[PDB]
Amino acid sequence: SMGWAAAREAAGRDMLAADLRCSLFASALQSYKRDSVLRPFPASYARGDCKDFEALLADASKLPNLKELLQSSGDNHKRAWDLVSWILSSKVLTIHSAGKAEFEKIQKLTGAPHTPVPAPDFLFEIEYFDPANAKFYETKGERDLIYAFHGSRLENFHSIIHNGLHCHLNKTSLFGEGTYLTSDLSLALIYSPHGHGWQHSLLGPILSCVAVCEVIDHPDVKCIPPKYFVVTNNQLLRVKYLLVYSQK
Ligand SMILES: NC(=O)c1ccc[n+]([C@@H]2C[C@H](COP(=O)(O)OP(=O)(O)OC[C@H]3O[C@@H](n4cnc5c(N)ncnc54)[C@H](O)[C@@H]3O)[C@@H](O)[C@H]2O)c1
Repeated sequence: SMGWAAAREAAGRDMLAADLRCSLFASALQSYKRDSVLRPFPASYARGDCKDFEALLADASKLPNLKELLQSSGDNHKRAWDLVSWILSSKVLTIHSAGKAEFEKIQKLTGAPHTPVPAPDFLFEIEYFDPANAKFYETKGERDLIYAFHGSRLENFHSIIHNGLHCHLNKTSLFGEGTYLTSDLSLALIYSPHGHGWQHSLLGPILSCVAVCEVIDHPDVKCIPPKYFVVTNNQLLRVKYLLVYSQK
C-alpha cells in the first residue's frame, strides 16, 4: 500500500472522498457481517487465514478525524496512518468528490423520477485505472452505456466498490439470476437504509448510499427508464457513482 507521505498527499487532494472510504471501511468493520463484508481485509491484521477483528476494531477506534490526522505529525498516530494509508490505496480505482453538474448529468442519463426523491448530500465518482478501465471499454466496443441504480446496506459498499457487485448465479434460489438494478432511484432507495458510518466523519456518522452503475447495452442484460432489470455477466457493468445521504 501507499506510504504515509503519499497517503497524506492523496487525502489532502480530496478530503471528502478519503473520508467516505474511511466511513465505508468503518461501516463494514462494525457490522456483525464483518467476516464477509470487510473484503478486502488489511493483511497486517491477519495471521494467515486467521483475521484478528478484535485488534482491527480496537485500532480503527483510535483513528482521529482526517483534519486532525493531517494537522498533526506522522509518528503521533502510527497505527492510524498505517490503516488510513491501506484504506486509500488501490491500483484498480480511485474515488472523487463530485458536484451538482455531475448530479444533473446522472438525472438526465437515468430520466426524471416518476416519484418524489431526496437530493443526495454528497456525490462521488469512481475512476478506474488500467487494466480494469481498458478491459471495460474493450467489452463495450461500440455498444451504448445504460445508467441504473442499485441500493444496498451501507456495510456492503466497501466490498461493492473494491470487488464489484456480485453476479452470483444461484439456480437453487428465488433471487439468483444475477445483479438486480433499477432505472428508478425511488425503488433503489428503499434498499439503502441508513447505517452506521464513522463517528469522526466529515459526512456525518449515519449514512445511506446508492450505487449508480454504468451498464453495457448487451443481450445478457435482461430488462432512459426500463423499471428494474438483471445483469448475468459481471463484465457488463461497473459502479460509476455513489449517492450519499447523511441523516440530520
Ligand atoms: N438493490 C436494489 O436497488 C433493488 C431495486 C429494486 C428491486 N430489487 C429486488 C430485490 C430482490 C433481490 O435483490 P438484492 O437483495 O437487492 O440483491 P441480491 O439478492 O442479488 O444480493 C444480496 C445483497 O448482496 C449485496 N451485494 C452485491 N455485491 C456485493 C458485494 N461485492 N459485497 C457485499 N454485498 C454485495 C447486494 O447489494 C444485496 O443487498 C430482487 O427481487 C430485486 O429485483 C433490488
